[PDB]
Amino acid sequence: QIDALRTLIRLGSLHTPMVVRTAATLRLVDHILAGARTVKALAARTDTRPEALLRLIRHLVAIGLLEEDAPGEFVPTEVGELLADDHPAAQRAWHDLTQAVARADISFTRLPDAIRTGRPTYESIYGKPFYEDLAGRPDLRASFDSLLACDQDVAFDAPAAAYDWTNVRHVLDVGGGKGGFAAAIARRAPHVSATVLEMAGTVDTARSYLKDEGLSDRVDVVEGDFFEPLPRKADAIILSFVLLNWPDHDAVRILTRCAEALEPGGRILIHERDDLHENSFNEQFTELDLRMLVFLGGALRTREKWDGLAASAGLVVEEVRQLPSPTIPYDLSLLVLAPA
Amino acid sequence: QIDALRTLIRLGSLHTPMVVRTAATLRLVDHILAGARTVKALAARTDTRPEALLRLIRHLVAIGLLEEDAPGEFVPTEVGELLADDHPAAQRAWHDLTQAVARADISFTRLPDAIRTGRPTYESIYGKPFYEDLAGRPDLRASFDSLLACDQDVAFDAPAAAYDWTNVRHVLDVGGGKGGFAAAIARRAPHVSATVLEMAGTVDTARSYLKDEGLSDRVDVVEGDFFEPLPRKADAIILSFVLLNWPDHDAVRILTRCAEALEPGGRILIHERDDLHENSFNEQFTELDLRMLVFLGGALRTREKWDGLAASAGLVVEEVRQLPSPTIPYDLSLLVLAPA
Ligand SMILES: CC[C@@]1(O)C[C@H](O[C@H]2C[C@H](N(C)C)[C@H](O)[C@H](C)O2)c2c(O)c3c(c(O)c2[C@H]1C(=O)OC)C(=O)c1cccc(OC)c1C3=O
Ligand SMILES: CC[C@@]1(O)C[C@H](O[C@H]2C[C@H](N(C)C)[C@H](O)[C@H](C)O2)c2c(O)c3c(c(O)c2[C@H]1C(=O)OC)C(=O)c1cccc(OC)c1C3=O
Ligand SMILES: Nc1ncnc2c1ncn2[C@@H]1O[C@H](CSCC[C@H](N)C(=O)O)[C@@H](O)[C@H]1O
Ligand SMILES: Nc1ncnc2c1ncn2[C@@H]1O[C@H](CSCC[C@H](N)C(=O)O)[C@@H](O)[C@H]1O
Repeated sequence: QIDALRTLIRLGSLHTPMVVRTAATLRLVDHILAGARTVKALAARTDTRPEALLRLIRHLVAIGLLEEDAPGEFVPTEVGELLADDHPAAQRAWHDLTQAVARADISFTRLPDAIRTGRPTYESIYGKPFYEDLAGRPDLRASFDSLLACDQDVAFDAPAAAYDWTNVRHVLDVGGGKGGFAAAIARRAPHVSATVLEMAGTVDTARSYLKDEGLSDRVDVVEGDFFEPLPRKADAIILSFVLLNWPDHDAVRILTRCAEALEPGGRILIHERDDLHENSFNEQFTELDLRMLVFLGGALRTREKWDGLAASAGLVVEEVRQLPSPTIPYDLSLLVLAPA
Repeated sequence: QIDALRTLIRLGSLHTPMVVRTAATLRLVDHILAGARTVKALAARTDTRPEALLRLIRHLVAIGLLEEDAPGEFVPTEVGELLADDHPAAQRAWHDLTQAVARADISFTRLPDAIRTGRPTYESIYGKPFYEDLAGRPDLRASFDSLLACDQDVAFDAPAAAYDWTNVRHVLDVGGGKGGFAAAIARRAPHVSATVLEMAGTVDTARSYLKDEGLSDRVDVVEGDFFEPLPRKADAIILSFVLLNWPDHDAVRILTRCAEALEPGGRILIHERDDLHENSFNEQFTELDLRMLVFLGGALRTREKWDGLAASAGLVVEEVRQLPSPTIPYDLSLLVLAPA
């Protein structure tokens, strides 16, 4: 009972997540690595009260993010080194309360309302629904876009590699972020052209990324709203981390728009995370699924529920593969859907 | 690489403790033990959306508070069982967001502001400082008092048993809550009289506990302000979980009020969690210490800091006894201070 009780207190504790997040937000690990080892030197770098900073560091040592090397000198463990801003998993940014995702997590403080009503909680804190908030704040939009694309150059290699492109001439990436998926497809399949459809602000950052990668002649970027008719037909339409943002009714409206723009013999590729229901009681499914509830009113769906959504949009799930992230301990799902 | 990343993401996660706290708030484990094992029966008992509730339950399973046995039927594990309302540790009530402490913990969402300023963040969220907020909400005043005295009949036995009451005729328990400590001393040392000094609301609940226990004529309760001169003198003056509510300058003011109210040969007893600084880098010390920062601008003090604080009030630390805790695994100490 002693071990059970401390297991519960730990899982229940709010100060630990918040200590990690403030350390990230304060750039503590970066500052230690640049030579500020002592509490007083870190206090000066972060403009904090030395005694308050010492109390925060005390907890960071307790939970294994920092350790003492010499008297009053602290140093990141291997876990703490992950908060270095140049680390490829970009966990410092992802835990930064000033950036879009960690800021969105304050939504979890009203979790009971979400479970009670099934509605997102984000608006009640920040005054606008998620995407209107990002649109009314271009600096948060930019942050959000860079977080989801922190991984861009490798995150889409695997799903692109899992799909055969022989029967594809044009690709439409609906809600395609900074153009990473489209880029990965282009590099792997020289005969394919692509169009990325996105919202304002994001479109310019997608163009600029594609120009940097030397793919502007092969990948086009267009501003648009994916609830309206899509501007182009395609042999392959990608919905990567889109459908999970939306409740069922809207997710079907999106799938239906995609189905309607499908060229004969076409397919849509859903890239996000699913599970068979019996295998869904795990931390990777729930962590993202609950973010979707509270940020947006969206959801991860089970393999079984995907049969239902697919059918309501005039589609069938042809096959589901699961694929590992190259950056982070997380599996993704690639679902290929065919017209009925 | 893989394991460091997953360790970091777990530690950084806000959704887990909020999931625990809303399960506690919804009385989920109680409803299960009373016969409601399905999401359907639980959603009806808790007035939540079935589909949203299933998603909460899915995470309660992944982190190991619940498991399925029969198809669609859930039961608490060894760890989930601790959220039963009548469990001795009372962890359900301590994680209930309608009760004072878990409500107060939302203050951790602004931990960066607390590290910068050394000041509480509670008022920035709820509109008044901690004790002024309780003073205007009898709802929270009462739940706070019951949380702190959830252990009332045993928590003060050890420290009461640990002090020598032979030369003590009167005891002043400054900020004594419901009067538990005073009662345990009365029982153990029948020759003693005691006075509990407390705030409005708490004074009624202290008299009512002492009357039910039959000790009205041996322990009287006084409404008062321990920053003002204390209403009486005494041979032992108790500060049990008081000084930690206050920054150095206020704690010295209180210690000095106590020193002025001492009779010749009298001692003041501080009942509180402490630690040698070199041993303070542990989860027991930081969890309570950061709560005091963020709720109240208070602090746990180390053994070394206690010497400085006592000296500022014209006192020395004459001895410290270590105390085993008979409810939750959480070491405490009884410090005995005399005039220097
Ligand atoms: C720690 C796990 C994860 O990183 C997983 C996933 O991120 C995946 C896919 C990203 N991508 C391409 C969008 C990126 O490759 C990242 C490294 O892994 C992901 C993730 O994909 C998203 C979020 C995450 O937190 C995460 C992270 C998570 O679940 O932490 C609890 C969002 O918060 C989020 C918020 C609002 C809208 C969103 O949809 C576009 C997302 C979102 O897609
Ligand atoms: C989980 C461990 C603990 O409960 C330990 C401690 O409580 C101790 C002493 C209590 N007592 C004698 C008054 C009681 O017996 C409790 C069961 O254990 C304690 C604790 O003592 C307090 C708090 C805790 O969370 C805890 C707990 C904790 O560290 O959670 C992270 C407060 O939040 C708190 C808030 C505002 C004012 C406060 O003081 C008047 C407290 C406080 O004293
Ligand atoms: N009505 C709408 N029309 C077009 N895009 C929308 C939209 N609502 C949201 N989106 C977009 O869809 C995206 C989801 S997130 C980025 C997903 C990206 N394909 C990736 O996997 O990394 C956002 O970039 C956002 O701009
Ligand atoms: N100005 C003041 N005057 C008298 N009591 C105060 C006070 N400000 C706060 N307090 C109190 O001191 C108590 C701290 S809680 C500790 C209660 C008890 N000694 C125990 O060990 O459980 C609270 O109950 C609160 O009412």
